Amino acid sequence: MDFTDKLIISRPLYISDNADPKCGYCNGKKDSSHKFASPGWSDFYKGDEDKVELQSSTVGFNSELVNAETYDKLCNLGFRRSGSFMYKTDMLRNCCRLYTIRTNEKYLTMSKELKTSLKRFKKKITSPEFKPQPKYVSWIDELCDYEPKSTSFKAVFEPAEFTDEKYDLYVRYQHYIHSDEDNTPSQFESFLCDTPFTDSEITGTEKEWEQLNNWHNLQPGERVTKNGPAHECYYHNGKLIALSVLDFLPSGVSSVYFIWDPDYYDWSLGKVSALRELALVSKIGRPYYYLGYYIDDCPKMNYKAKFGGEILDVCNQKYVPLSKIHQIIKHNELFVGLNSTVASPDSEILITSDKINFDEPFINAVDDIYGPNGNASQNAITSVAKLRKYGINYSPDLQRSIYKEIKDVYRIPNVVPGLVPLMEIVSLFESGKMNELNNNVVLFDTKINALRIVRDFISEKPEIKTVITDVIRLIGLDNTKKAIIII
Ligand SMILES: [Zn+2]
Repeated sequence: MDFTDKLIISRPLYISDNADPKCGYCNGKKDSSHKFASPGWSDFYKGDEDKVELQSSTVGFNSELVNAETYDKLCNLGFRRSGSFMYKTDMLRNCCRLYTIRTNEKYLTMSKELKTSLKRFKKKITSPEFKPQPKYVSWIDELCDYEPKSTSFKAVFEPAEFTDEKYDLYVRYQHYIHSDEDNTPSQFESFLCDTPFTDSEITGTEKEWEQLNNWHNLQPGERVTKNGPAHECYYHNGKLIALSVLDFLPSGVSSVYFIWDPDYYDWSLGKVSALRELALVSKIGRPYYYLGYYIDDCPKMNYKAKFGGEILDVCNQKYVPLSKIHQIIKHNELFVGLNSTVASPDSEILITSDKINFDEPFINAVDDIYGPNGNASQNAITSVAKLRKYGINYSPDLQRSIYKEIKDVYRIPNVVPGLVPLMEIVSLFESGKMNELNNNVVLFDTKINALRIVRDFISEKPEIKTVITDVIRLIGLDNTKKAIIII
């Protein structure tokens, strides 16, 4: 068994509680105009907005082992890792609308602000002896010329490993952004070190890191072999002044976190590091730079739009340029795309089985599907009843409203945007496609205390079949065929 090709995960969890105080983006505080997922839900509560208590809710699973290609797939399904825990919000029920965003130098429109940050950076690290090139095609070539020649500033990629020096910088940065507690060594280790990736992706080789540390001099068409997690340490005269935590993916680079020395506030290291990482993505010849989640009404997350790009529509599993939809998500709405030329949807969009083209006209179909008189809930309730014959232990969500009006952690709601709809899970069973799990999916069976390959899925116990089906809802059938699920 080739553990380098496996996604080893624990059973999924759905965790929900009051957004005041669980949500650190909004603290549970919204105007009525930003409170609900769609106009139809706003209308449902018109004049009664005060009776809803906003919840913050996530779904996900802990990973023991994941490779970079698989984490790339997870990012492009809307997940992010928090240490080893792969999670996403419930976009229908969450207080805040979180969208996965990605960009690149093509989408980037260098603003006066951003140009100033690089101009000041060049000055801080460059000697007057520095002799500029006669011309530069682009800011990237300029950066790649002067930065490696600096004698006072050096950046170094290395394995994503704990050191006391990195931890002390983290506590100083966190105190400064007002996390004066909840910063133990163990919390820093879990969050930014001790990753779930393969040994080769963590440690690499001396030559692989050397190659990555000369990325400034890569020529068009060359690549780097690095995949997996990394730390980029910034040194000013040998002192650690910033730390970027980055995941290298086949499709690009994901920013996990960035910390810097509060004494260096005048260096605008948040903007400079983002630009350096956009240059890096371009130089290593990969297509995307992933800044995590975008929230339109949160300043601490909507700054990511300064770097341009596109937003994931998790219901269609396709990205739409942010410029095309910003106007209709600026009141915290859920967007579900539907091309203007296609019939009104009597159902959640099919994810396992045509595909939306955002370059043709489209509307937001959110209320047709997920609104108070949308079809999703009734389709899901019927599907729960159909899944009983297969030994799937789901329960119908019979409440009129998706919102809490004035807890089993293994129970996922019937309807969650971007999870495989229950109606489609039914189709997988009826067509025989669930039997494709046989000889593929593996369990770490905690009662036996051993790995075993599933050989007859439909004969497994209901508790096991229900867990496997929820993993399929989260990551899809094909990805579950390479999973090891701990049960
Ligand atoms: Zn919130």
